[PDB]
Amino acid sequence: MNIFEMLRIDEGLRLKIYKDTEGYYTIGIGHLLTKSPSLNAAKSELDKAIGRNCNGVITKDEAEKLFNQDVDAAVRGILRNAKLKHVYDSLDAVRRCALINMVFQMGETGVAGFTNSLRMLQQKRWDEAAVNLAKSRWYNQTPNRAKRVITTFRTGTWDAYKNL
Repeated sequence: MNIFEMLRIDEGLRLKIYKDTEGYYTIGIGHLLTKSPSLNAAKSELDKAIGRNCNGVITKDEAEKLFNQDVDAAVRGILRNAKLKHVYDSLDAVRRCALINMVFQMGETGVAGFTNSLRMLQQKRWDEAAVNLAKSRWYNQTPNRAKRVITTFRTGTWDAYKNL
């Protein structure tokens, strides 16, 4: 398993504009288009993103393109963020994937707000940190996903995704 396989399990694949768990306009593999309520604003962003007139729908190919950019941006974001980079560099390969997943879903800013858990992950207090991450809006809103990410940080293995 790798970051891409992991995220594609968590996000799914949709070739037509759809709404987030949050009600936001998205397409592809978890690519948010706009937080705005108009499908029209969403369509506009989509064509902007792809470089063609999509009319709300893209090919697999385009979805994968967006996905590659999004993963790259996530990693780059981690590396540029002081807070983030420190934890990242401290982690093993599997756990690094769990931090990337969080950043992909919630953004740099969002993850950097998990101050206490980040501290615990740095210290390698896996069990403590798993308990602390669960105390969040994130876990309450998308529990099955948060819990896969969480077991990932807890164990350092891919077991949560083997099922899936």
